[PDB]
Amino acid sequence: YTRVVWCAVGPEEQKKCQQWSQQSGQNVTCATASTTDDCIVLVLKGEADALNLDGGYIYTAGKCGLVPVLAENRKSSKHSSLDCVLRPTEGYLAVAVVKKANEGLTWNSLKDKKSCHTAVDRTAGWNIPMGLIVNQTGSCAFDEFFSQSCAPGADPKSRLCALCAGDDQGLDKCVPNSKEKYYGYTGAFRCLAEDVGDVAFVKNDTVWENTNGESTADWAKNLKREDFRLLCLDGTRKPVTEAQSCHLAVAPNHAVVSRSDRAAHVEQVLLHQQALFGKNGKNCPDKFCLFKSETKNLLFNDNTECLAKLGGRPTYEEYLGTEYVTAIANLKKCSLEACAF
Ligand SMILES: *[C@@H]1O[C@H](CO)[C@@H](O[C@@H]2O[C@H](CO)[C@@H](O[C@H]3O[C@H](CO)[C@@H](O[C@@H]4O[C@H](CO)[C@@H](O)[C@H](O)[C@@H]4O)[C@H](O)[C@@H]3O)[C@H](O)[C@H]2NC(C)=O)[C@H](O)[C@H]1NC(C)=O
Ligand SMILES: *[C@@H]1O[C@H](CO)[C@@H](O[C@@H]2O[C@H](CO)[C@@H](O[C@@H]3O[C@H](CO)[C@@H](O)[C@H](O)[C@@H]3O)[C@H](O)[C@H]2NC(C)=O)[C@H](O)[C@H]1NC(C)=O
Ligand SMILES: *[C@@H]1O[C@H](CO)[C@@H](O)[C@H](O)[C@H]1NC(C)=O
Ligand SMILES: CC(=O)Nc1ccc(O)cc1
Ligand SMILES: [Fe+3]
Ligand SMILES: [Zn+2]
Ligand SMILES: [Zn+2]
Repeated sequence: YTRVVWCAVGPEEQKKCQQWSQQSGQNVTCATASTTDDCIVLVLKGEADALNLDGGYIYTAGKCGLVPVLAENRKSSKHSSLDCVLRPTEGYLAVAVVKKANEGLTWNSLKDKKSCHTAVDRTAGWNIPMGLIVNQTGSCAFDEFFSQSCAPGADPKSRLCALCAGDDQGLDKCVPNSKEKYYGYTGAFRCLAEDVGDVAFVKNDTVWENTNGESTADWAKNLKREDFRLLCLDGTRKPVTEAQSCHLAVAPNHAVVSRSDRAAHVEQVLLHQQALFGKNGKNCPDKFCLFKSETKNLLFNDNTECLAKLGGRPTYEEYLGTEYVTAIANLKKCSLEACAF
């Protein structure tokens, strides 16, 4: 009851959950699956209680009757006086990033280039940019737009998985979990930085956290913000400082989801868990920090200040917004009330 089973996606999230489990006195416990979808099925079955999902997955989960419980809240400084847990969520910016040196690459010349995506079905990495691209070409053949990609979760023998590298020994190529080298926000940005792809579809924060010494990871130590450009929809290129005027969309924050009938209890445990291991928590940075994992974004994004309560006890459609929800429905016509599982 006052015991929550968290669902970890892959081995590194499993290991981070184990630590949290150990530290919480097993007030929190762990289940592991190989993909986010499998984790969603565990929650549906009642074998896991919760996990923190990107908005594209919140849409999947929502059709299956899962609900948003609490949202990631970022360190942005309006609503000055208001406590993090009560502060409204601001959303993040979906951007398309390229190298400066790749001159004359703009939004209007992306066809046949090489792309890096966080994973199939994700907001900044997939739903937004592909939604736009299908919209613009009036075609559903989005698997033939780019010449090669790393899009975790696509068919390992498609050109959408050609740029993916798998793990330390080349296994698990293109799995939508952190064993894939180029998975997630930092994986997709690394794919661009290493010059495997021509463009990466990530969020604004990813560029900042992995350049100018902010990272220290070996592939990122020498990366410089000036060496990157954002692609705007008007066909221009701007410095990464112009994200407010050069983005593809504003995305709803990642949120914790649970089965409706478990929402209340998952909420109370987690609010208590962040008091202990959150940003200014009793036991962070002393014993354990929930929101840290050295730019790996394990379980939660590394930039999370706190998990915030959601205004208007919203449904999943209200949490995602009509704008975004219609964008997804239209894109999914290419592959009605439903639930995939
Ligand atoms: C696009 O994304 C980036 C990354 O999230 C946004 O840039 C961030 O803006 C924040 C304000 O909204 C900055 O907040 C504070 O960060 C720290 C807090 O201690 C302050 O000093 C920092 O010290 C740490 C050392 O650990 C460094 O990481 C920082 O470089 C900095 O020196 C800082 O003065 C500030 O009060 C945050 O620094 C900043 N992130 C970075 C890495 O520069 C950006 O706003 C966003 N833009 C849009 C359009 O949304
Ligand atoms: C790709 O193109 C599709 C088809 O045009 C886009 O879908 C459309 O998106 C707009 C923008 O939100 C919707 O407009 C809304 O119309 C409803 C009326 O049903 C109204 O209540 C709102 O005030 C708003 O004007 C529109 O409904 C929707 N069209 C439909 C029904 O399919 C889609 O947004 C495009 N994809 C991307 C990523 O932009
Ligand atoms: C877990 O058990 C109870 C229930 O909330 C609580 O009082 C206790 O502080 C928790 N312990 C930890 C370490 O989370
Ligand atoms: C469209 C949109 O983001 N709506 C929304 C976001 C957060 C929330 O707590 C309630 C509603
Ligand atoms: Fe996301
Ligand atoms: Zn905008
Ligand atoms: Zn409502």
